[PDB]
Amino acid sequence: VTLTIRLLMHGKEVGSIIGKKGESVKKMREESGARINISEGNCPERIITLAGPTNAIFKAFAMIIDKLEE
Amino acid sequence: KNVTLTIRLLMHGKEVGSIIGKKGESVKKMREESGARINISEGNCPERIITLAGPTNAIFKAFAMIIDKLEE
DNA sequence: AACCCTAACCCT
Repeated sequence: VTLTIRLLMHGKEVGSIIGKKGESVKKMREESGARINISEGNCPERIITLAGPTNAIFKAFAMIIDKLEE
Repeated sequence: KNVTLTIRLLMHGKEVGSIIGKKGESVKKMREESGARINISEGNCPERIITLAGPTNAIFKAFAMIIDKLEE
């Protein structure tokens, strides 16, 4: 069973999730096995989609919250 | 390094339906058990926002309960 | 990698 979770993000939060050259979001894709989409735009209010089996969603979520805590 | 976070999740109304539960009993138990502040945007929408806030571990506990809810 | 920091990090 694959779940699809959408988070709402602020653009500052989003930058640290992508990281320099996308190296952070790269790491997250590889290590979580979640499909991660970050809405295209230099926009003030951004959507992060996480899709996959529960373990993948959980890994990806845990990594996002570690980024936001800094 | 913040010890409190706020996460928002974008949810369809049928999903919010199961998260709240009958007489709000599922979100009551999530609140009590996670220790997170859980806000569900009000009313009748089709497209609702769930805000989780509190200690990181509280966030993660609430989120798991949300997921556990959604996969049933 | 550098006298090579921070503030901003923008990828599928």
